[PDB]
Formats: sequence, structure tokens, C-alpha cells
Amino acid sequence: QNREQQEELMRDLAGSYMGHFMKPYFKDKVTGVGPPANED
DNA sequence: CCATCAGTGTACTAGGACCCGAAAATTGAGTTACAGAAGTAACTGGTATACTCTGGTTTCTCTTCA
Repeated sequence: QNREQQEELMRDLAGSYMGHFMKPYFKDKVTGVGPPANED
């Protein structure tokens, strides 16, 4: 349990926003552009 | 008295720089090739600003004819 608490502390140190999920919610991890437009 | 018309007390913008961290990219050493281009590291002339007797000059008494 204590080592799990330590690992939780470390994943807190290694945790990270909401702007990244704005208008183009989906986006490449390469280029960072959304998918093409719908037909709608 | 119901029109009108500043202020007001705020969260909600509007610019406006600015910062924090993460992730990607680079740098760096190690080897060994490869060809050629930089990149200093070296000896070796070449011509002018002082420079040092020196050749001429200049009166100034004198030398030598005349």
C-alpha cells in the first residue's frame, strides 16, 4: 500500500489541459489538425 | 407620475505581453572509409624614412703673376 502511494505520488508528478480539447477535439499527434469536414 | 437620464457594482470580455513545461530535435563521442575545401602555421623579399659623411660653396684674406 505504501509503495502504491509512492507510485501515485510519482504519477501525480508525471500528470498533466483543456484547451487541447477545444474546437478541433480530434487532432493528429503528428500534425495537430482535425479530421476533414463532415458532409453536414 | 411617468416619462429620462449618470452612476454603480459587478462578472465578462479585450488586448497584451509573458511564462511554464513538455516533447521533439540536436549535439556530442566512437570507429572507418572517401575527396576536397577551409584554415591557420610557418620563412622570405622589397621598398621607403631617417641618416651620415661629403661635395660643394662662400667669403676672406692672400697667391701668383703681370
